[PDB]
Order: sequence, then structure tokens, then C-alpha cells
Amino acid sequence: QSEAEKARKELLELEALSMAVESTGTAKAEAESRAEAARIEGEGSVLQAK
Amino acid sequence: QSEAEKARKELLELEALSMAVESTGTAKAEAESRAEAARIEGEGSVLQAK
Repeated sequence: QSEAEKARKELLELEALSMAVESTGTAKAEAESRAEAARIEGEGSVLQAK
Repeated sequence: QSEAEKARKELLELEALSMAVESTGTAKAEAESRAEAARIEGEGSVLQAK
């Protein structure tokens, strides 16, 4: 179990790189979508107010 | 499972590019539609008020 643990530390630190991706990628995606929609509304509001 | 995880990080970061598309494209579409309808109303209102 000392041998099935030195490798299991390696399986764990690779899951930490992978879980970084699933989380930073998900939050990056839902936030850049809201920033783009609000830019369209913002450039239109300048014209609409003109 | 360390091997079925170094590849699964690759499957995950490609899903992050793909999920960017489904979200920025959907919000870009529903917001540019509202900007165009409000421009037609806005150019007509100038004539209608004339």
C-alpha cells in the first residue's frame, strides 16, 4: 500500500491540473458571454440615444 | 488511470473552446437581434415625429 500510494499521488496531482481546466474554462465561458452581450447593448444604446 | 487522465485533460480543454462557442454565439445572436429591431424603430420614430 506504500507502493499503491506513491503512484496514487501522481494520479491525484494530474486530476488537479484537469480540474483546473473544467473550472476555469467553465467560468471563463459564462462570463465572456455576458460581457459580449452587454457590449452590443452598450454600443446600441449610444446610437439609440442619438 | 494516470494514463486515462493525461488524455482526459485534453478532452476537457477542447470542451472549453467548444463551450465558449455555444455561449458567446448564443448571446451574440439574441443581442444583435434586439439592436437591429430597435434601430428600425429609432429611424422610423424620427420620420414619424416629422
